[PDB]
Amino acid sequence: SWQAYVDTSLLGTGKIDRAAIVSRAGDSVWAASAGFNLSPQEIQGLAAGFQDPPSMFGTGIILAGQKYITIRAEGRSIYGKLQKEGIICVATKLCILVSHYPETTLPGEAAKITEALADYLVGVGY
Repeated sequence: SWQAYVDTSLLGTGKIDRAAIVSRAGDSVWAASAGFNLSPQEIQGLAAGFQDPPSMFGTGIILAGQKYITIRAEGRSIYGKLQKEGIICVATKLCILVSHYPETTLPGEAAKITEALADYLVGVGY
């Protein structure tokens, strides 16, 4: 199930404290952790971001009512920071993985985990 990807594969690592999985088309949310509510408008915004990554630097990344400062934006990867926490968004063929990390995990760690899960899902065909 998609929820198992959130709970077991991302939260279960101890490095990512909130997560969601959403449609690449920005039409729906397939799975999400407790409290981490992404609105239709937010997922539509994030989905549009992957289609024009440089634009994300001007807008920032708005998810769960929070605006993060964009530090990376390319066709597959949109990363942000807010103080010592941050957010890693990675697009697959059919979805976008969204991972939040706390101050205690290296940004490289959350990125590596989330990018790897994305690569897995691409290899599987998603």
